[PDB]
Amino acid sequence: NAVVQLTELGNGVVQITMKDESSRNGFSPSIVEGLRHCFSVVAQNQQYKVVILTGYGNYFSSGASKEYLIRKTRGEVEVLDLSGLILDCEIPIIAAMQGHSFGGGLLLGLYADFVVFSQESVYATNFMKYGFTPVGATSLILREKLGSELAQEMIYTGENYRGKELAERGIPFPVVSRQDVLNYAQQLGQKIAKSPRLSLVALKQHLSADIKAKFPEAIKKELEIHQVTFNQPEIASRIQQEF
Amino acid sequence: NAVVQLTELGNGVVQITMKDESSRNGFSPSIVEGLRHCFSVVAQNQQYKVVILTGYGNYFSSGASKEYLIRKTRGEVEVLDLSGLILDCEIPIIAAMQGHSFGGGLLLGLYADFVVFSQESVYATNFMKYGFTPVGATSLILREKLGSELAQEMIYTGENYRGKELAERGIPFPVVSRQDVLNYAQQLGQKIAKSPRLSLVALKQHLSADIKAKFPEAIKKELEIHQVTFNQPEIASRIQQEF
Amino acid sequence: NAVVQLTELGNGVVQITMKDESSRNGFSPSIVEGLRHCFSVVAQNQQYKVVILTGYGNYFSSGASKEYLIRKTRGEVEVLDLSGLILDCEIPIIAAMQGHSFGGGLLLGLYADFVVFSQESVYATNFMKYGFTPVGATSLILREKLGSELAQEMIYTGENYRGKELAERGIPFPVVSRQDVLNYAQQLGQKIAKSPRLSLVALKQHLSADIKAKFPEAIKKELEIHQVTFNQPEIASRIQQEF
Repeated sequence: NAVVQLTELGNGVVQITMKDESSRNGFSPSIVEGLRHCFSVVAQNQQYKVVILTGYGNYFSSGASKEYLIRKTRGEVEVLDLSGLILDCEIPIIAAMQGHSFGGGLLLGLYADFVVFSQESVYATNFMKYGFTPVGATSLILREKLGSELAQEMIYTGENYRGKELAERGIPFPVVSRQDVLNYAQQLGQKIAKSPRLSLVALKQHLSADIKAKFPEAIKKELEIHQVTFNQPEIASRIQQEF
Repeated sequence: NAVVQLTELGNGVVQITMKDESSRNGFSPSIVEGLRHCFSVVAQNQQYKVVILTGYGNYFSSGASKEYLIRKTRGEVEVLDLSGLILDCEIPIIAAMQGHSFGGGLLLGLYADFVVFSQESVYATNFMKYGFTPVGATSLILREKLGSELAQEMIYTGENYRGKELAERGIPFPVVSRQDVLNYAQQLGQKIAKSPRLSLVALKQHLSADIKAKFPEAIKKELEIHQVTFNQPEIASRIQQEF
Repeated sequence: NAVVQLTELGNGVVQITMKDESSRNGFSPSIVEGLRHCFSVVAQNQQYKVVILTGYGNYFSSGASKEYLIRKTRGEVEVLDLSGLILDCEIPIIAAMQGHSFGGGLLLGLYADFVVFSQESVYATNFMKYGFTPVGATSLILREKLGSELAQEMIYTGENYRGKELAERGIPFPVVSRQDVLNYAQQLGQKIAKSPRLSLVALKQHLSADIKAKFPEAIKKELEIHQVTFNQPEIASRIQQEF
């Protein structure tokens, strides 16, 4: 079966589940194509009103693979950007992050309208751990959703934070036990799905307008800086040591 | 006596109390005219430095009446907007929300410079409960004052939140026992009233400038979307069932 | 010895310590010249990656002296502005506020990229206590870093808040025991210093861009209002009574 599956939960709530065990829900060709396909099925089905995006087991999304980053050091690829994919969805998305989220994987979840974290799992914007600056409008999104101070610490350090540590820090999102994350997202989705679809779509467009306006320039600015900081002598070795 | 009364608390602190029991401090002609009158008396009395706006009993403001909304479905009225009224006041306002606040009633309080919530009372931006989008620059104000995440949940769900639940959620305002709300507002007003009036007025103008700049466009945008989402087939029936 | 001293902590982390006991780390000529000198030494040493700015004993910075304010009432001076000095530093700064911070002294710390507060010490933007409006882009910075609601209360009241009270209020920064403040800042500095300097500088420039864009107009606007509110009949007497 496909590594990304769409299921119906009732009342217009649907669940898109990522299960690429081989990459631990990394940004693999299978995951990218599966997400694109599942979101296209959603766009086509006018009865759907809320999407819950979730992972499998211990992983929500581990983002770009270390093998991919190494390939990048030899200038062999370009930078993947899934923002368009998620941001194009016209109905509300809840990211039920029941497992770990790293790098673009944390951003993937934070692109959503609502986010649920697991107490026991680990979250990081770890670009700076490898020694280079973020991509994907990380600072725009993280500052908007997490608050400027938490965003800044996470981005500068690149460190791994448990959900429980983030909660203690005053993150504005629910942080619950791993076994409760998806259930929490589902209950919230059902509350939201009580509204007419037309109203949900209109409201989401209204609420997203300010960030969407700022997004293309943010992505561009971060890419330009990333190209400079990634292409420095010591980066290849730093990436080697994170294996 | 008038349903809206102004009393002096000393040192330039005044209290405007809404007590329209018949409408439960809804946006009745009596409440609108009483607020306009009390704020005009305030504008004229240069010795006043801080206004505390409060309700009576279990209600701060229940906003627009369900009978009014039904009338609206038959296109019989226009949309009331009290923002100009509150935002024109040149001295600081503290909304002592000792009781429930719904819809425009919660916005009325959130237009103020400082807000105090009751632990036991219920608060909602419930437009989406009836199935249509907000008016009154709800998303501008709620996102600015409550933070984007709480604002988003409240707006999308339209649900009733107890003050205690909001406090647990990390709302940036004081949430205290119902019997302590007005006393808390009064003590804060007295602290603020220690400054010269000229300084209070100058500071308030400075601090309010950014939001006031964004307000006319926000009100307009929300009205346009509200007109579309309100005038859909199923709305009349949804309103009927909220009685 | 000089009242402002730079020491190396290892791995590119340096500490700038203010110790003007005579003024309690006020904005004295010695402190201003010492800060300028220590930041110039930092700018010149490309091996440095993080600055920790701290005070001595019970004081981080007491800001402008009351004797200076009195001199100002007779129109005898101009307004000191250390923002340029701190904001010009191209590497990340952590303000380890182990002691009290007042007025410009609190702003001095809040200009930094990261801030650590002491539980037992007192913090105030106390301009309004003397009866006039702030300078130094206080409302821009405080609203951005502390959140709009806490910022507003602090600015309007001008009152002294213990670190513990701020923590209870949900300030987005660490608040720890006085004896732990500098150690906490040092550990954070060491985490940040793991990144290449080029990346730290590029990231800081990116993250600071939005506020830096708004800063010159904010400083100007606040100065203009301050000139009006400071030069009112009763201010001299209010300043006299704060001695």
